[PDB]
Amino acid sequence: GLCDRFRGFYPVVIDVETAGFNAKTDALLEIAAITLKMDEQGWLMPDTTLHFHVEPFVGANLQPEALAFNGIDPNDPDRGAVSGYEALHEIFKVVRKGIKASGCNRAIMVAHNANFDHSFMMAAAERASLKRNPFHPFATFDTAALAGLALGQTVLSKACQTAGMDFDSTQAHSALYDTERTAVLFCEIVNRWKRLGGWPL
Amino acid sequence: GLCDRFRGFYPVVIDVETAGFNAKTDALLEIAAITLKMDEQGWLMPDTTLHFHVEPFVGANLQPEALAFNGIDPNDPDRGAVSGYEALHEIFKVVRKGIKASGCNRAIMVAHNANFDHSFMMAAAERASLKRNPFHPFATFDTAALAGLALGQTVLSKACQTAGMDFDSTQAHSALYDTERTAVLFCEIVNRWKRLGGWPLS
Ligand SMILES: [Co+2]
Ligand SMILES: [Co+2]
Ligand SMILES: [Mg+2]
Ligand SMILES: [Mg+2]
Ligand SMILES: [Mg+2]
Ligand SMILES: [Mg+2]
Repeated sequence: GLCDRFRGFYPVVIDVETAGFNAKTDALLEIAAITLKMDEQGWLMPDTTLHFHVEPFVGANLQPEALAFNGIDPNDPDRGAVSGYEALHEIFKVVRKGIKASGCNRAIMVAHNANFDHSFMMAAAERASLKRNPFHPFATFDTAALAGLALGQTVLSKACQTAGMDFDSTQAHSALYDTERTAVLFCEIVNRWKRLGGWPL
Repeated sequence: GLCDRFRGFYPVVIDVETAGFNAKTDALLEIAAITLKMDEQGWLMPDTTLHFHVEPFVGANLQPEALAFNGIDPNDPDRGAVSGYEALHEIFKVVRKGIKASGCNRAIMVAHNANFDHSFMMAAAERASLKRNPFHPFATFDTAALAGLALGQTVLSKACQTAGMDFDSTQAHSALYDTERTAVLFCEIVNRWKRLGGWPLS
């Protein structure tokens, strides 16, 4: 059902934390993923949540400004960080399952300013030499653009507030929280479209 | 209220043709830009159209498979190609005009699988060392995502047909034609949201 809605695409919400803006050279530090489901009523809602702290890859650059921004101490002994390979492999495992079960044929990343998270995910996958990536190699569902249309807002915090959702700046910029808000935001935009009779055609 | 609609963003539709998928190493070959306007009743439609054939930058890589796809012959001196600098500077001049004329703050690129065209534009701007870029450095309005939501389709041709638009595959893959269809597609998605009472919010 989730797969008739988006021509076979299985939407998965993704947020990453990084040690910079350069996907090829800057450390991936954290990643959360939230799969979605469609109920009998045809409404969209979050399904499964995965979250991993990621160890900076060997040779990775780290910008203090980024660390200052996300508050991540890449040296905290009990971060419980895993390898980029480990995080993506575990996420890909869940995504692949959710795909076959719903009739989808490929995953698509839902993310806020999606090019960012997509570039980092693809770079991490490259690093680890992962051959089986369930995510579309270039297409994404950018919630910034989607909110621009739906809410006249492109900033995540502002978009959520405008959508009637709660948003907590003190929790903001953490992978789990941002992913969850982005997931709720995406479901709301889709549900609102259906609500107003935009869907089905 | 064009810049009331998108928190100050001035949406400009862009399509590029290239000699490959690598924005840093593959030649930019063509670029077309379509600005938008809003009428007094709040409806969105295309405004100004610009189009440039672009000369492959010095050292640029050319993928035959790309040239096979877009039918571009980078060697035909009849093509009338200009430098990447020339194309962007001319486009930027028109965009910069439109912004400070509608109370806008910045331009935002509208494009189909926008990350692609945005990467190529930014790469071209950087090679030419352009210092005044009116386009937002990372935000875009991807019509693939927007059509996914509005039409349940992510492929340009399919999204257009589903939207009720005419689409002609024999004209597809030309910068001018693709940009125009993309502009019409984007306007229709925005206008349809308004028609359905999705906008304004109150
Ligand atoms: Co990594
Ligand atoms: Co160039
Ligand atoms: Mg983020
Ligand atoms: Mg964050
Ligand atoms: Mg294109
Ligand atoms: Mg084209």
